[PDB]
Amino acid sequence: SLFMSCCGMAVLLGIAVLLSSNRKAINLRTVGGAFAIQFSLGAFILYVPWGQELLRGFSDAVSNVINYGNDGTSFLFGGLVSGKMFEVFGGGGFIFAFRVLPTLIFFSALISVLYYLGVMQWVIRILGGGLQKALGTSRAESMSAAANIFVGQTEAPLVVRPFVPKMTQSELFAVMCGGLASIAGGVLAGYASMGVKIEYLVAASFMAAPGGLLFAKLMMPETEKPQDKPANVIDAAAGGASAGLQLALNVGAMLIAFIGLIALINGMLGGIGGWFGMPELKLEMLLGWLFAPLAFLIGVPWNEATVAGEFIGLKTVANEFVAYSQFAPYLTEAAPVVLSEKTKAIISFALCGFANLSSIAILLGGLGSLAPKRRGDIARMGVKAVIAGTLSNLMAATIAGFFL
Amino acid sequence: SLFMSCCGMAVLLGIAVLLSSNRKAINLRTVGGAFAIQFSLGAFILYVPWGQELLRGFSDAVSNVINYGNDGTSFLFGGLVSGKMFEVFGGGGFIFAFRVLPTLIFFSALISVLYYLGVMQWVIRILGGGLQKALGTSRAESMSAAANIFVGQTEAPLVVRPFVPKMTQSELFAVMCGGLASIAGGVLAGYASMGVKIEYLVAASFMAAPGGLLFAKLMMPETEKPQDKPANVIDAAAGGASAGLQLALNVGAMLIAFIGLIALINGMLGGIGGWFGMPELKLEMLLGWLFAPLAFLIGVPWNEATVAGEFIGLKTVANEFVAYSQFAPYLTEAAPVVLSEKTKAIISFALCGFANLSSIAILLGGLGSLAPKRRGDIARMGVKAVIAGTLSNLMAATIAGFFL
Amino acid sequence: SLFMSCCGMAVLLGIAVLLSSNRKAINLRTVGGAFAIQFSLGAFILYVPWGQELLRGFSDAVSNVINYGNDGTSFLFGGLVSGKMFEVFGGGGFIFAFRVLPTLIFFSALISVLYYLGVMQWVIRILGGGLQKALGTSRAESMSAAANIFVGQTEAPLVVRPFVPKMTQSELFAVMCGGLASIAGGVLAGYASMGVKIEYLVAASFMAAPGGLLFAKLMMPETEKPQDKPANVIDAAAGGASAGLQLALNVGAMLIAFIGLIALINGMLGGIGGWFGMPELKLEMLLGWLFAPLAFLIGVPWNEATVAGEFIGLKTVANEFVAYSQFAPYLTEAAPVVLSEKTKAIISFALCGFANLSSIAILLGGLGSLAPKRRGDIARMGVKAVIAGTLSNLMAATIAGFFL
Ligand SMILES: CCCCCCCCCCO[C@@H]1O[C@H](CO)[C@@H](O[C@H]2O[C@H](CO)[C@@H](O)[C@H](O)[C@H]2O)[C@H](O)[C@H]1O
Ligand SMILES: CCCCCCCCCCO[C@@H]1O[C@H](CO)[C@@H](O[C@H]2O[C@H](CO)[C@@H](O)[C@H](O)[C@H]2O)[C@H](O)[C@H]1O
Ligand SMILES: CCCCCCCCCCO[C@@H]1O[C@H](CO)[C@@H](O[C@H]2O[C@H](CO)[C@@H](O)[C@H](O)[C@H]2O)[C@H](O)[C@H]1O
Ligand SMILES: Cc1cc2cn([C@@H]3O[C@H](CO)[C@@H](O)[C@H]3O)c(=O)nc2[nH]1
Ligand SMILES: Cc1cc2cn([C@@H]3O[C@H](CO)[C@@H](O)[C@H]3O)c(=O)nc2[nH]1
Ligand SMILES: Cc1cc2cn([C@@H]3O[C@H](CO)[C@@H](O)[C@H]3O)c(=O)nc2[nH]1
Ligand code: NA
Ligand code: NA
Ligand code: NA
Repeated sequence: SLFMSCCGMAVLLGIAVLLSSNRKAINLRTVGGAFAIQFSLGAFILYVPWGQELLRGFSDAVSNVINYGNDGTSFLFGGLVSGKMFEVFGGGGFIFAFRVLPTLIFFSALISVLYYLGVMQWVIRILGGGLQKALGTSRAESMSAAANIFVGQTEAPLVVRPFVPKMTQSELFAVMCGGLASIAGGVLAGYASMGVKIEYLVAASFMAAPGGLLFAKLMMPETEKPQDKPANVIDAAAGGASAGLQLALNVGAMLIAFIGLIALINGMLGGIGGWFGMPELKLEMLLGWLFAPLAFLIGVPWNEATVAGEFIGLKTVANEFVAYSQFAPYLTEAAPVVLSEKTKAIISFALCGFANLSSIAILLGGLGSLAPKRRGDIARMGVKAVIAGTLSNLMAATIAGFFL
Repeated sequence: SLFMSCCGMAVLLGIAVLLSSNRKAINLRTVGGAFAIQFSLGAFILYVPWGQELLRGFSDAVSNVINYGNDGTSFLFGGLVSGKMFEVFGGGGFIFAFRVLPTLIFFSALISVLYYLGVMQWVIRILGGGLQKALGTSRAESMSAAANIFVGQTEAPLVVRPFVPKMTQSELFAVMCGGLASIAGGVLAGYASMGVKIEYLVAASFMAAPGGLLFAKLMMPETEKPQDKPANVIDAAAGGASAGLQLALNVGAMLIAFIGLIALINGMLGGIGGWFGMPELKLEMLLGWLFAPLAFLIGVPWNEATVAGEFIGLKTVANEFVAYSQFAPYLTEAAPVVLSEKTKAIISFALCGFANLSSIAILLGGLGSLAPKRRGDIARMGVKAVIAGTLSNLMAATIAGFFL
Repeated sequence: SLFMSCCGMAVLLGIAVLLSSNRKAINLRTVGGAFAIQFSLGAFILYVPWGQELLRGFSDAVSNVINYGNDGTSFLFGGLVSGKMFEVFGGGGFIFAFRVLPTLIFFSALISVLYYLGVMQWVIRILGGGLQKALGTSRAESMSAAANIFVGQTEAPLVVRPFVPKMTQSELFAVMCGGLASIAGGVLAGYASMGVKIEYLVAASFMAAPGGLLFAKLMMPETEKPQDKPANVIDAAAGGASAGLQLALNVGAMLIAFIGLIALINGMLGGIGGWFGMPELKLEMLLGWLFAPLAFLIGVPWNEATVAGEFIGLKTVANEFVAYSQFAPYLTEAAPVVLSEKTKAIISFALCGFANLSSIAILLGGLGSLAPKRRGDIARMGVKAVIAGTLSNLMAATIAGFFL
């Protein structure tokens, strides 16, 4: 029952300790409090009545912003995003390119505006400040952790960019983990537009901040000593829109290519598998069979672990966007396999993160531009940081499944 | 009657003089002739029979080029831009992304071709030469003024780029005003494709050249002493297409974001306004209520000034493309408020310009790349240049409403 | 009969010799074997039973990869690329922007993956090695020739980039000719998706390698003495997708502009032609009338030479993508003029190449970045290289028509 979840949390903590750079340097206050905050934050908004109301209140607000932003894409694509599309194409009336991708543009513009006004910096300063005073983590790495709740892995360190070239290896590693453990506000609304429950996305986003620090300080404890704009609001919106556009195009091209490549792989796997009496062999089977124990460990029922392993595995070997794309049909009435509500929650939390191998190259570019003489350290800690970010997503999923 | 229009012209001239850097340095020949040309050009093509025939003749030619260019977008998007779209989606069958945006690509390619052949330089040399011999303005600032009739604010100074780093503050300010007072050939066909009368767009484009110089020399008189390629036509077209593409993507992303942001603002304004007994409070109401006296001053009837203020205000606080998008439904039979034909003309002329605050950042990049040591002067004169460009659009609207 | 084809081959060889930089320096082994290989390769896969089976076997494999890749674009555009589009828009249900362009993204990602795994380098090393041992051509120019069978003119020299800045003028010219005579794997599937027979595209791609070297060494014999990576496979796919995206956007913008410009030209040509009693005068008539002898020379029947000249001419004065776009309707049942199966083959082979004037500027950028001090030589040999690449396509067409 609930005992399998507590065992799951222990295993996840255990792996991090085994992969630590110095187990004797692990600050018990830091990693103890970081786990405590993530666990309590989960208990607050998923179990406690008042916390559930604040979560649904924030989520409904987010859901309202999405609809407002949809006026923009509705103007540009007209009837191609109207209700008439379902009367004609049925299920195929939902055009992903026009329904989901433009959201990345609107939310990038919005966040850019919220930065210009000082609203973003205000919230980050409060959250990031509360983390460092409770965990003993440094100022810069804590602000980046809090920033990662709302923005992406390359945008979050910008709030502390003059402190990045000289921050310690542990600090830099945590900054990397802050981004890998979390997502961004832009794609959050994208996944939400695909059918993923906003409550789960918002929750996993907030739990990423203490979770990211937790496994960063477990696997890479501090062994050193740390230290310590657009002309107007309309320009801010324009710059944000431009950034979101480029990003919308990149995601769209990636999805066309990756899904296409997966279709090619399955074709080959059918022929190769046929040589061993398994012509039905696909990539989903391999990933599901290999990640089933991992899915079972985080609280997924035995009879649903294999299907859950398909999505979690695909998120790891590729990215979370491709995973969500294959998981979204399981959230509709036309789902091939009806999953339990708890299993739907666990997958949503376990997928909610940028933790993948390809994110290392992205970290090298974005974070590396802030500190060009530190690209060596980033590439060195890349794989470990992905593992740490992965463990944070898995932990958040285990916690979510515990109180559900 | 016609007395309210002449008062409007006087007020617009008055504001420019009050905001001048030196009223005693204002050359009466320059500003007298510049206003005379703009006023006579208006009288010519909007009142005089022969001038109206030349205007409708040029406009029909422009309208033919658009249809020719539409063969390109029809090939690429097929039935999504056919008549069948209206039989299925009705009004929503008009997909803006495929109907309007591709025009920016075709016209950018065309203008690039017309530059390679020397056709553009020929027309500019004639118009720009006639301006300097009549106004006493310098060679470079006059050519840029004439160039701005056909191309954008960043492309126009390219015909005089080696003279830009060393031109006087008054010259540079005029070059800035030449672009802010005008639009570009690419978007002209875009606005035309949205329902805006081509005759008004062509007229306002030509009246921008003397109008831009007029308020540039009023607000910033000359107190100093002025001075004085693709391998083939197919490469020219390719480069122009590429530029138009990037530009089409930028405009599309901006519209999705800005319209989305406006929808968010209205949602908030409804809640905030509700605290003061005005739950129906929107951005259009604020802009309309605040720009109604300005609209009434340029010749809009009292009972139509508020609606006209919504579009003029939106053009100023954002850009003219967003304004035209909200004004285009008022040019159809399904218009929420039936406006007089004169009011439709005034709004079309008052909106026809790149005069907005966001254009300053664009001027800093484009025009600043031609003279990097002059970016300081550009940012300093930015706001004044926007005002000057705004006054030129308003003046052109007042004149247009006078002869109508 | 077959005598007209052999005369065609002789004329094509004759022109190259007349335009040679040194006829006395022409290596008879090189140009004799190069023609022999291209002729035998044609005889192998178009006439010989076993060769026809290997061709249809490879083509069916390519056709399977395309369908697999189409799962990506089907996910993104949903019902807009489904069969329902034909029930509603009929022929206009085929949306080029969503049917053809995304293929460029998937195949760029795939090729990028096949490079990371070492599969591409393996095949190139075998083919490129066989060429140099049989023709006596240098190592680097032979590998680039073999690489050009699968990738584009700017990507092919990358397999020998450290040898490019110091290769001889003849070597550099051959590298240029290798790209102009061939296409790329990405657009191959694009043209295939437009109705062009894959068998012809694959054949012309392979015949481009010896054909490119043939006319390179004829027109520019060697008079000097020659000499002699992404972190993971998922990053490779991502980078390839990104490159294909940018390329898909460029092609799309080019087609909108060029087709639009052609529509404008025809409008003007109708008015100009009307002055000489030819109001029906169009660009297709001019190109067809001017390229008819050339089409007749390569094996096109007298009563089909004019129509064939329209496409071949358009490919030369613009690019092969615009040509294929106007030729694709002639491959359907709704063709305005029913052409013989041999004529359809000849046009497909004669169009299958990047040989156009605009490709010189592309060569200056791509190939020039590998050797910035050699951009002078590239621009100097540009036109000659286009002619050489043109002759290779024409030769491949003559050969194809011979065995058909
Ligand atoms: C969707 C519509 C919603 C309604 C929104 C309307 C809000 C209007 C924005 C105006 O804000 C100002 O704009 C200036 C223009 O950029 C800025 O000046 C800046 O730039 C000037 C010149 O470029 C300089 O003179 C100034 O020093 C510098 O502050 C200035 O800071 C900024 O406060
Ligand atoms: C839609 C179809 C409509 C039909 C249009 C057909 C028109 C054909 C264009 C040819 O124009 C020439 O092309 C050359 C190729 O770039 C240029 O050479 C330029 O570049 C060469 C090499 O790159 C150099 O040798 C030359 O010196 C240099 O003039 C040359 O200037 C230019 O006049
Ligand atoms: C669509 C799904 C199909 C399933 C595909 C799954 C395949 C998984 C790819 C893993 O490959 C490895 O990834 C590492 C991560 O980049 C590379 O490390 C590289 O980068 C590391 C850190 O960034 C360094 O530590 C290493 O030295 C360096 O080899 C490494 O070379 C590469 O072999
Ligand atoms: C708004 C935003 C979306 C985004 C996506 N990514 C990367 O793209 C993948 C797909 O979502 C992620 O795994 C990341 O590796 C990123 O690095 N920053 C982002 N900001
Ligand atoms: C063809 C062309 C369209 C264009 C638009 N713009 C800017 O974008 C806004 C929207 O139209 C304008 O207000 C300008 O600030 C520009 O600077 N140059 C342009 N050329
Ligand atoms: C995959 C790929 C398509 C491509 C097209 N082009 C150029 O674009 C034109 C249209 O196809 C060609 O004539 C070439 O001049 C290129 O240079 N490289 C390419 N790679
Ligand atoms: Na983040
Ligand atoms: Na202009
Ligand atoms: Na090639």
